[PDB]
Amino acid sequence: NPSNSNLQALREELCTPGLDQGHLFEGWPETVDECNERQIALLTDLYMFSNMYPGGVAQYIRNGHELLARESEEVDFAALEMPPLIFEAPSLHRRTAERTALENAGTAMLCKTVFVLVAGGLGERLGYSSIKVSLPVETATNTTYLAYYLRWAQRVGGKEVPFVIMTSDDTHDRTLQLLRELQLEVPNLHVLKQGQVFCFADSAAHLALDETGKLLRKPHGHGDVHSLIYNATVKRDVVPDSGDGTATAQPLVNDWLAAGYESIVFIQDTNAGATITIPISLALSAEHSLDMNFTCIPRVPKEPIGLLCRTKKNSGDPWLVANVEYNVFAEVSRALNKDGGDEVSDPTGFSPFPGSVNTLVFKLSSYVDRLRESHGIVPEFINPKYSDETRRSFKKPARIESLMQDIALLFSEDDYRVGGTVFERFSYQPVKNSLEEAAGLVAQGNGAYCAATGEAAFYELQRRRLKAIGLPLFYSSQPEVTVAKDAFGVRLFPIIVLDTVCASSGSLDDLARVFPTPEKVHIDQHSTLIVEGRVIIESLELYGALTIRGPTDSMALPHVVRNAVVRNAGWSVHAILSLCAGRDSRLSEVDRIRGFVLKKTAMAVMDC
Ligand SMILES: O=c1ccn([C@@H]2O[C@H](COP(=O)(O)OP(=O)(O)O[C@H]3O[C@H](CO)[C@@H](O)[C@H](O)[C@H]3O)[C@@H](O)[C@H]2O)c(=O)[nH]1
Repeated sequence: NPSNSNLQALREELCTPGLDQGHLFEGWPETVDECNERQIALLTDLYMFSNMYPGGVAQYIRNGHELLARESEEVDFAALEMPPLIFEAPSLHRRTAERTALENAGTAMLCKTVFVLVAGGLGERLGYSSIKVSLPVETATNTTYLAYYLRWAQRVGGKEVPFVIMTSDDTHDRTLQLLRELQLEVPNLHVLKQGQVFCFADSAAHLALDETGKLLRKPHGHGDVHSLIYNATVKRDVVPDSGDGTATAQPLVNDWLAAGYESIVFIQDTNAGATITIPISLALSAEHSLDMNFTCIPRVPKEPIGLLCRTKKNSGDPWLVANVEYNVFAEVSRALNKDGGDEVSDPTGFSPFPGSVNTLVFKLSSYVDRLRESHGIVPEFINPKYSDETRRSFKKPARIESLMQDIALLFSEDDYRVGGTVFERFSYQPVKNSLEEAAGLVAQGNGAYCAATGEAAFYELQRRRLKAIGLPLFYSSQPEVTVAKDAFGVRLFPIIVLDTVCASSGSLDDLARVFPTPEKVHIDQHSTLIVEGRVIIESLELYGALTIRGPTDSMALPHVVRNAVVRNAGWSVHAILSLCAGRDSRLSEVDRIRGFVLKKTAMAVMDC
């Protein structure tokens, strides 16, 4: 496609005033026909950047200039208030009539929901060299986040549930490898890889080169999903899929709407609470006719999560319900000395506005309308990392970024209802920080949000849900293992893990189908109970570790467990000692990032 004439034209265009990329061509011959392979390759990289970015490298440089201009200024909002449409979600551990009605409504709507997972990000910050969706949700069964999300979606929306995964050059191959290794067969899964974008060596938007004289590339952010969704097409067989000149053959959102789907949900890579959040949010979206629903928790003022606010950036601008990122809100709080009030905004211990968890719930029709109008394009930003305190020198080359929640900026208050649902903080269980960062954050009285806290929170969530339906679990709240040089402790036991065949959607009703007489099931605080397949447990006395396996098919007749008594050594947990020799280390980085290992000393199995 790119001829030598067009490559020379682009080179001349990029050397013009306002673009000033002549440093890319130092010592090069005048003509393209006289240039060698590495130069042709660099011009071709510049030329075909236009395929993945609107307007190509020249428009990328102009946008960079606009964004670095905007970033040099102190951000100001004309008006910043509580969103009009805020709704308080009921407790996930209380089986109230409202909770039952919302869970059942949400579970019904999950049959008509599209799921999107943003998994383009690296997790090297954790000390984990592999992809984040490969992390286990818990080490009792070692179920990956990828498997957890896909199996839950296929359980609530059938085998042919529409599922989208955004990948990157860093995660794509390994994501597909994991799908193969887990032997996960998802007929309507679409894996869309986001393209990296060029970087700016300086504040004048001069394109950066790497160590080998090639154009440095960096992620454009999780805002890439919408455009990736907008340009996505599908083709099957014996179906009316006309190849339009836009692309062959049919737009993917067209196939969704034609199939009868009514909602779309966006989730992130390492937050299991989404399976508890999504159904309630969906029900509340239907009850209050929300076009877009932000999943929110009460925010502590020192928290690396954004805040959902009603905003007007300029005095003439209309009201916009949108997310303000943590850094921007810190800068805004430092300013506005005479903003109106007596004392600092903290009368309850939490930020005035709720914290956005970035589990987004859209009405599919409204989402498609705004996606078609915007082509998936969302407002961009840039946030360079400077070396000196004031000197405008970049420590690392910078890149334009985007946020997938910023699509809310395309939703006018006149035509659309945009709101937020506030859940308990315990429902937000991400794995974002390493053990060192977690110890540092705990020293300041903040949330760890590490692998050990994520696994412990998963076990506690299962225990709280089961107690909500009357399972009499008596256990201590004292930690059983200290991690990160005795900085903080977590507890894991009792461990109770039910698979998607057993627990179905994970609703309280579905859990009550597994324990129809919960007063006759006595699980000791040190016990482990793994349940796989179609199992019903009527009566059980468990002192140790037990795996109950049932039929892998959901509609198969269930294995019923009555009057069972199991006693064995069961499992323990111990911390990873600093004095570990490291030779014959069966200790992987999965063990090392949580700071403990489970000893599976004994385990009973009931099959059939
Ligand atoms: O180019 C990118 C960058 C990120 N991600 C994914 O985006 C998600 C979130 O990235 P992460 O670095 O964990 O979070 P932030 O982008 O820093 O913060 C987001 O998530 C917070 C909740 O964890 C919210 O409070 C913020 O508003 C929201 O921007 C993860 O699943 C990443 O894999 C991509 O897929 N591609």
